[PDB]
Amino acid sequence: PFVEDWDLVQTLGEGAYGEVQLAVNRVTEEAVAVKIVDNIKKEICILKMLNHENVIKFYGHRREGNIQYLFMELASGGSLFDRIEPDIGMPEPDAQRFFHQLMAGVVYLHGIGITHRDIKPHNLLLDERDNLKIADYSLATVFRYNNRERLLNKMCGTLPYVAPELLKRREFHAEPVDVWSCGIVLTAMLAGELPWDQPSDSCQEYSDWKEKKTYLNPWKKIDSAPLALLHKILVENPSARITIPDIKKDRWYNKPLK
Ligand SMILES: CC(C)n1cc(-c2cc(-c3ccc(CN4CCOCC4)cc3)cnc2N)nn1
Repeated sequence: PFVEDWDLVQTLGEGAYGEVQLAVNRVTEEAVAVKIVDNIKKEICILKMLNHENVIKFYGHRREGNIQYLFMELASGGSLFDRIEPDIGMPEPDAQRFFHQLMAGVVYLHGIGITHRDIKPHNLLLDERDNLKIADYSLATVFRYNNRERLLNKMCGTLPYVAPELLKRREFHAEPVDVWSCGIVLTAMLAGELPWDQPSDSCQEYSDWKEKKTYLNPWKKIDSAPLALLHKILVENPSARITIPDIKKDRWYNKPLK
């Protein structure tokens, strides 16, 4: 349980992509996280680009035979997932703060031409001051390079978080897909429940939303101001969907909260 100066003291995450260990340096006592895996070339390359307070820092990597070691910022708060009370959510002001921090993260990624592709509470970690960090770049990819956008075609992510275009279109724009998933995260924070299994015309809950039946759950647990924002985010047509610059002008986004 040791790689060079570091001891691998306990497990933080398991199986998802290899496993995540708490790494404590026996000399310096500094603690980091280490992702251990038995594609990784791409992930490492994207990881080396990331420099922002709401993105997980990459420290470096060591290959030791079969096993790759990715040293990363430790987020000792654990995940957003664990702060969401099932069926309840969390207090609206804590949700708003996390949403602000999530948008700052996403703007940053998009600005360097990176799309995360699997935004959800498991991948949103918290430092010891409750600062949000976007983690896990194993599905991340370049969508803008030398100022030219490339459309995506791989279907990936997590179904309850994916945008509907990803199930219907041969190719689609990256940015509105990440925006959509941020809106399902906002729903989850505010209601402690996901609104649908997947955003397909065969999913009854998704049909209900498109028919504006917001007297059903989870929408009826959400105040009208954040709900008005969720109406602009979870819009089926990605070219009509709100963009982040416009999210930042929204009334609830700018509402002062406890
Ligand atoms: C997304 C993937 C899962 N991952 C996780 C991490 C990561 C995870 C943690 C972390 C994970 C869990 C806890 C607390 N637990 C113990 C395991 O029972 C769930 C709660 C605390 C920190 C800290 N720092 C990271 N950098 N980095 N990448």
